[PDB]
Amino acid sequence: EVTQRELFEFVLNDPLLASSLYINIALAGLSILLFVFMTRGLDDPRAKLIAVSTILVPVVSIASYTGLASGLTISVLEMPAGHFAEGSSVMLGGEEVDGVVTMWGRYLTWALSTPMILLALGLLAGSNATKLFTAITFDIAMCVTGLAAALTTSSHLMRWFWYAISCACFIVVLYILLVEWAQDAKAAGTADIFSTLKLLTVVMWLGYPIVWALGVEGVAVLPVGYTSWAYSALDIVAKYIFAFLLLNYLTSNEGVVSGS
Amino acid sequence: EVTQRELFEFVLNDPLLASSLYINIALAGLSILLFVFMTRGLDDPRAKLIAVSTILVPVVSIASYTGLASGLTISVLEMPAGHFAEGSSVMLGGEEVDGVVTMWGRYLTWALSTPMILLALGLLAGSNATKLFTAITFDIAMCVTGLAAALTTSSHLMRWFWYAISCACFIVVLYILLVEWAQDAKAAGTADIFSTLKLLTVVMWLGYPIVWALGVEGVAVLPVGYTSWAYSALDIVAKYIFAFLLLNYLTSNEGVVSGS
Amino acid sequence: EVTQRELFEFVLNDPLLASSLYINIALAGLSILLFVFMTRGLDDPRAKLIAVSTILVPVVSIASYTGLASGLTISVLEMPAGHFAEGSSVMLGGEEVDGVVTMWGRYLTWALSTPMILLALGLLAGSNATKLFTAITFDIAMCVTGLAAALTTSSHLMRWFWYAISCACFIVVLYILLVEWAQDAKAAGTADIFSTLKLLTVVMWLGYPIVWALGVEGVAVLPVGYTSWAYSALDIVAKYIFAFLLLNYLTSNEGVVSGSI
Ligand SMILES: CCCCCCCCCO[C@@H]1O[C@H](CO)[C@@H](O)[C@H](O)[C@H]1O
Ligand SMILES: CCCCCCCCCO[C@@H]1O[C@H](CO)[C@@H](O)[C@H](O)[C@H]1O
Ligand SMILES: CCCCCCCCCO[C@@H]1O[C@H](CO)[C@@H](O)[C@H](O)[C@H]1O
Ligand SMILES: CCCCCCCCCO[C@@H]1O[C@H](CO)[C@@H](O)[C@H](O)[C@H]1O
Ligand SMILES: *C/C=C(C)/C=C/C=C(C)/C=C/C1=C(C)CCCC1(C)C
Ligand SMILES: *C/C=C(C)/C=C/C=C(C)/C=C/C1=C(C)CCCC1(C)C
Ligand SMILES: *C/C=C(C)/C=C/C=C(C)/C=C/C1=C(C)CCCC1(C)C
Repeated sequence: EVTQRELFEFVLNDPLLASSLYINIALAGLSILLFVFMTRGLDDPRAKLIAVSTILVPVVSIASYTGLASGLTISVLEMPAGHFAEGSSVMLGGEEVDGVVTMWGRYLTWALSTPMILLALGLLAGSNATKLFTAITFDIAMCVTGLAAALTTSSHLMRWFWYAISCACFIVVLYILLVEWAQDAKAAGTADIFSTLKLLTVVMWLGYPIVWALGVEGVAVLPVGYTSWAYSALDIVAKYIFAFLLLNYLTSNEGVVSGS
Repeated sequence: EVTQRELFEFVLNDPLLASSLYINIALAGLSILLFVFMTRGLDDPRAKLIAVSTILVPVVSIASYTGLASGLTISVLEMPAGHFAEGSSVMLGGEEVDGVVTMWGRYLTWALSTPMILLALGLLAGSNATKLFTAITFDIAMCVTGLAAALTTSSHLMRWFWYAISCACFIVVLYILLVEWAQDAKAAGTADIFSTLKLLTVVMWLGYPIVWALGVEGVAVLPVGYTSWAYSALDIVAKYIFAFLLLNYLTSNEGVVSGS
Repeated sequence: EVTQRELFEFVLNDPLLASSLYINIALAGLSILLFVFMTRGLDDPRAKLIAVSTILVPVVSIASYTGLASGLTISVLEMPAGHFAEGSSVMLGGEEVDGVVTMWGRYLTWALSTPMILLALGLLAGSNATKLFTAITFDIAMCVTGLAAALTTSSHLMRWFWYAISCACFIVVLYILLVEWAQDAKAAGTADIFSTLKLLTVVMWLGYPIVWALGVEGVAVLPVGYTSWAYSALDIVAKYIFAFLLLNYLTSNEGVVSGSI
């Protein structure tokens, strides 16, 4: 029975963990201010939709990272027989506790933020509703199944079956980004900025399942602290700079996206 | 350790607490039967959409209040060091239990009912998709971060940080109600009814973050039973009477709200 | 003190229970491959929306059934006084545990998939946004209040009160399916197929609250393993075959539903 307080103190006293988390909370807040200021000029409703959708990314990120830092969305789980992190221990409170400190809260960051990124990119590319619906539903399925994998402690094999379903959903999102929206952006007159954001999104997103497989959730070659910093670095690019690049464009081309 | 039945019994056997819960269950139930009856004559689809979104308010309310009354959405939390309610006891059942009875279920009632209130009001004001999206998203963020605040026990200051984040989201919603949709109602031809509903909402909505701060979750000047009734009083106005007013107007201005 | 592993193992070792779960994981997966293959030639965006909504049904189902088989969305609950399943035991890990193995994960399978079934049927019927919004919101309310009913252990009466609220939400869905969309399909040119799929849906959907009342969650004439197969059988028809029938039509009549999103 680990308390939220003990997990909160655990993040603290842990150099890599505390920094990877609190640094994103600060970068998330600064992004919001920068983005709100960068977009005060917008007037086109559609251009503003792309703007707000994008601003929600760091908004979800600051709130979600606070969920982790606070200890609210953190748990200690025991990995099943065969798992490379099975048998691990953690010092919480005044005793050694079996298990791994699991930052499941990240999956909430992803479930709520990724759809916004997709909504922004889809609108930017001039996507019809079918593709937006397809990309977003499967993106959500990808995040939720990823969370289920991280939460499964009954069977090592089951954790990886979850991982495989999540990857299949990932592929659907990738196909829309790489093939469908790439084409739609041409008709939208945003093919250039879309290619840039598209490349950045694909490379960064491909990084998450890699970190998962290598971190404590996977084969654990990366300690709980390094797994967290890997994710945090990826978020900075996939979220904060991605958002800046998109907004930097929008604010100079409000006329191009001003449609229906 | 505390069972659901023990919380269910705690609510009963306590006139204040129970009355603030079972009364809203009955009032909600009656409001549904009344709202459905009231709108049975509607024929326009857009008008019908506003009525259903409004009818969902008391639907979500009766379900959520049942969640609280049954003990399903209630928990016992120990406040952090420095919290005005630290070191409290409850006596769940017949044993003295440390902590405070936390009715976190109210937040779900809010995260699900407020978007419906906003959707109805936005449509009534002739709002475009951009503003509805902005209003609803930040509103949900408001409710979720508010829930996170109540559920945080690791730090006293963390709770207020959540509270601060939620207030920021609250201001975004308020701005759209007061400034944005105020102008939209004009062109939509519902400027006069929106005024009454706008005021009512902004005044009633301001009561929640105030009650929070004064109740057990906040500085704790109001006992658990008084906070409950404070919220229930607010729910009765911001939901039932507010919904009756909106519906009464809608049924009288179906033609106007339909557009063409 | 019941762990996810103990529940995972309880399912395994229980022939009825393991089969009701793993068979659907397999049929859901085969359904997805079959459905993606069937709809490969679609081009119209409205036709494709109907296809994706339908395909999402077995996608949700495979994930959620894995949730159940893994033990992630299963818990042990003790029924309230007067409940026909009160005082039951389950034997987990090694000792006897009071309560009933509660597969609440099924409600998540429902709350996420039923909306897709409705979206697909609504579009097939040429429904306007109002009825679609009304059908989907009350359907979700139906699934959520149902989950609350199963999760309620404090009062036997409260359990059935949640059940009644859920039924009322169900009546809204049924009304839209039987009265509203039945007429819209005529104007959409999809009466024949819609009426068929609507009827198949209504009959199967009616099966769920009946199983709930007869199963371990209700009067318990059906033990845990049997209530599970009752639900798994309903799912096979209401999801996999229903979706297969709907896609069979879609892929031979793209032009009829082509219209515009
Ligand atoms: C309109 C829906 C409102 C639901 C009202 C439910 C109230 C039922 C209370 O029942 C009683 O609860 C006590 C405490 O658990 C038991 O000791 C007692 O034996 C049982 O009879
Ligand atoms: C389609 C989804 C595929 C998942 C199939 C899950 C079945 C794997 C069961 O594994 C076995 O479970 C036993 C009891 O827990 C262990 O004693 C044993 O060592 C382990 O190997
Ligand atoms: C068409 C659906 C009909 C639903 C009928 C539900 C009735 C369930 C009543 O339960 C009983 O209520 C008593 C008084 O509250 C408790 O003392 C007792 O312990 C409890 O078991
Ligand atoms: C649609 C399905 C119909 C729901 C039927 C549920 C009613 C359950 C009745 O149970 C009985 O209630 C008595 C109190 O009233 C208890 O004294 C008795 O021990 C208990 O067995
Ligand atoms: C702000 C967060 C972003 C952009 C997150 C992106 C996350 C993914 C692309 C995650 C994908 C995963 C899989 C495909 C497999 C299983 C594990 C996950 C959840 C890490
Ligand atoms: C039916 C329910 C209604 C109209 C609820 C409204 C709720 C609010 C305006 C809540 C606001 C809050 C904050 C601004 C700060 C933190 C705590 C909350 C959640 C009480
Ligand atoms: C894929 C799943 C399907 C088609 C599920 C359908 C479920 C229902 C129609 C459930 C209805 C219920 C009630 C009306 C009352 C309370 C209990 C439920 C949840 C079983």
